[PDB]
Amino acid sequence: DRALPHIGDGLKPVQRRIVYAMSELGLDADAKHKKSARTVGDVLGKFHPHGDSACYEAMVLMAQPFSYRYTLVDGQGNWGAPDDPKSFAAMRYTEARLSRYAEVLLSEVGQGTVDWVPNFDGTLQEPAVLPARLPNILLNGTTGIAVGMATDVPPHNLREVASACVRLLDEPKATIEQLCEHIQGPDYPTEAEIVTPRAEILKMYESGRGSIRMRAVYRVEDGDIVVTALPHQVSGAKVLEQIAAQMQAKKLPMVADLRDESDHENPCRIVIIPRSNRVDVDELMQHLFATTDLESTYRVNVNIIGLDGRPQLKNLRTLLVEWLEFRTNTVRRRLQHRLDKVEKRLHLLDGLLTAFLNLDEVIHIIRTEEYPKQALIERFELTEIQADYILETRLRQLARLEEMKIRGEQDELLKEQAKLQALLGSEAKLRKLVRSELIKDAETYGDDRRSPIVARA
Amino acid sequence: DRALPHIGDGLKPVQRRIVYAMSELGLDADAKHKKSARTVGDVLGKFHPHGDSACYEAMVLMAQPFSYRYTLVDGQGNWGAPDDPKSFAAMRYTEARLSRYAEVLLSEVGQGTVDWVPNFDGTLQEPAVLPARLPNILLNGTTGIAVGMATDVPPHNLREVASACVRLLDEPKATIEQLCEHIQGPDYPTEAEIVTPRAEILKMYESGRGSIRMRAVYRVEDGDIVVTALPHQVSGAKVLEQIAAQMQAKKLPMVADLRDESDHENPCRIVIIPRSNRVDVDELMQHLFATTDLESTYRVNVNIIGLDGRPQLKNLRTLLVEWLEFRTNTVRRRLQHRLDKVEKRLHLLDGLLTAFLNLDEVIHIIRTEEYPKQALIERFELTEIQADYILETRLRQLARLEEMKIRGEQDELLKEQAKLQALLGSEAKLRKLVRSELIKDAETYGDDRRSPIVARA
Ligand SMILES: [Cl-]
Ligand SMILES: [Cl-]
Ligand code: NA
Ligand code: NA
Repeated sequence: DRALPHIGDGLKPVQRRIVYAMSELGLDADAKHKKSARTVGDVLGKFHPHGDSACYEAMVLMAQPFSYRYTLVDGQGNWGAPDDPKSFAAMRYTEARLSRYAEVLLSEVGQGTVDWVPNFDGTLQEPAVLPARLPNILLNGTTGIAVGMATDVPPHNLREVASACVRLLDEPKATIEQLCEHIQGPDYPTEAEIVTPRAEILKMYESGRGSIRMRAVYRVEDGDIVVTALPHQVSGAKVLEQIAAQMQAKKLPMVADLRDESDHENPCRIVIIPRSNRVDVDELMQHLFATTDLESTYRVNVNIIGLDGRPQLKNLRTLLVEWLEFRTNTVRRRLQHRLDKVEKRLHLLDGLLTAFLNLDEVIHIIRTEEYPKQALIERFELTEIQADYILETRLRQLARLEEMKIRGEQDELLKEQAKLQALLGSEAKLRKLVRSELIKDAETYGDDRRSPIVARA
Repeated sequence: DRALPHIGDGLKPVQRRIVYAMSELGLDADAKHKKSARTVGDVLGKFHPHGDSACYEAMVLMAQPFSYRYTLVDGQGNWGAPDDPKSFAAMRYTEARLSRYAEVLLSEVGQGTVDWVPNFDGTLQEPAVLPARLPNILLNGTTGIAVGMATDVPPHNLREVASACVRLLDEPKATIEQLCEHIQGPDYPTEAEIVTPRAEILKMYESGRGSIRMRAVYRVEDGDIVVTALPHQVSGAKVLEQIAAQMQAKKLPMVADLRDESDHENPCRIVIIPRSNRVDVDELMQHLFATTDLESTYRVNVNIIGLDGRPQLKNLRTLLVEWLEFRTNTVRRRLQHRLDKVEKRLHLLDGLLTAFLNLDEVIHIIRTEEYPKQALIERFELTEIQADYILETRLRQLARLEEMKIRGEQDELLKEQAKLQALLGSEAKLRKLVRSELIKDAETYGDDRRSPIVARA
């Protein structure tokens, strides 16, 4: 009974339901925050009918910027703090709406891009996989208490991953090293350094399995060592217990005192005070990195669910080539979906035009005929769909009808129709559209690398 | 932090929210059952944002016919059994819709009868008190684990209570004894007998405080004593433990064996097997009634919340006179509400008629005027409301307009308007309407007395 993330949008059922539930409640990034309970209530009633705690815990995690590399929920109130991600207030107090980044997963939902599946009682439908515009699987990875999970995917930089996709679109046979010219490695939500060598980072992407080793970043100010950023999910308080324990065992005669000076706005500020300005700082820290959580490791095992529905230990190339296949399939359905709405709209205008051109008579037929609909159909050779649309027309909407506005919209649609057939008519034109959107989206939603990679940056 | 029932509809906030939530989800008695979770989810998200357990427990209680004298929820699945009302399945399995009786509390909700109050976060509104058509306060009383509660009101027969209301409407000064010519006493959901004397039942209604003593009903078949109905909320299994314990203490040499033969359809069937057909049955049972739960007592303390918002220990007369005041106020607003919709409708027809009588010109003005709305207003002396309604008219709706249908509906409404002004114009005409509805409603939703009162029936 373990959940594995889907390559498509990088989500597990728990997560997918919370976000879908929220976009259905209209809680997008432009909406006003609504009490968390409202969202939990919907998820509980419509999608996962077990409990308020299971759901809300996964939801709080999405709103924590130190848990998710790209948050999916924008939260107001107490949504926990860095050293204890469990100190979140009850759901009756916190308020939530979706993230701006959430748009990456949801903007294309109503455009025939999703495979709908019945919910738990068959009364509503839910998305099987969200139409992600960027590979959230690598961007956010597997977030939360990682010791329980078998599958581990670290987070990545959105812009680096997007550039690697561009590369595959241009050079379909680009090897993994070539993809690593753009993707430096993982990118965690912390200024801490990844010290794994480039050669090992490369093998991890070739294999799908490996290890990442991060290291806290420090500076010196007034002779005191100040750690400004810790490895991912490392408790600053736990680090102090560890150093303090060594002080008790007479292993740190060079350490005088420790102080946790992190405040509201400054999340990490652990001060290690040396016995004197004659203490070798770099020698001390090397020891602390080897003996405390100031240097911690992370597992990698990209065993995820693919488009064929079965799991696979996927290396970076295998994963991105497959994600691009998912993305192009998605964009193809988005265009097909639109083309259908354009063609239904052209059919209505073709009917509406005829009605406008014979409007005097149309209004006469409507006011003086036992069967008005069936009379217009026989007279002006209209389909039933055209006839209904004419009869649904209100008198205020009848006032605004102008022959040129009808032919003007009819022109726009005929050319938008030509554009869509050209895009669906060749793989080459899709590819450029996908490439074009990967680049805009990267500009819109992307950010600078946070965790530096010592082996490169 | 204790909840007291409101005289108006006899509900506490917990209860009121669950039913309102359910009628808002469209789960009335004509709708299809929907998974209990859906309802719990709404209550949790919109009205009481604490938990799935608190809400669902109160909800299960409403669906149990052996807990509520008049159930408010019709449930499918395992909604617990008589000897253990806690053996209900999880909310992801059970299904629920409202009761037929629920109509008594909800049919008048959308008719300006309720005082709306903001919900917990000020985003929606909830009813302060439901517009009950019958005094649910006495009909259902205070249901659930009564040891925790300070306020206790036993259930009553709907038809008996309705007749007492009629009596107060006819004889406003009718004394409590006179009200007791109709209300025999409490009426629990069990065939068991109430053995409290009539004189004490009378003092309890005069006081608002007292005690009810019920007794299990039995018959003899093939020499074995068969208890067919137990006092309210008495566990058949607990009774057997009690008798068995006496057998261990050598107090029942006349008792040979005990058997719980209750099945799916037969809720109570406890067989006490005497040592021989020579055992005095009535002498044995008298002893068991005095020494076991086969005869149990119930407290009464009608300390409820009145229309003035403050609590009061209310005797039967005080309570019913006040409930009738609530009922007439409710019906008065229901009529006022309707009268307003009739008058708005007459205003639209007055405008629609003029438009039909000058339709050739109206359609011309609509097709050839820079400002159509503002032109009709100046031409035919129409209010803005009338003008909008004309312009909203669809072409299919324009085909069905016939001068006689407009004047025909205009006649009906002018006479319905006259009826409503006559009812609101005197207390005497309201009273008869209230009386008339109390009687129909009693016929529709009422049933025979279940718990016989030995002192009378
Ligand atoms: Cl796992
Ligand atoms: Cl109480
Ligand atoms: Na792990
Ligand atoms: Na009590």
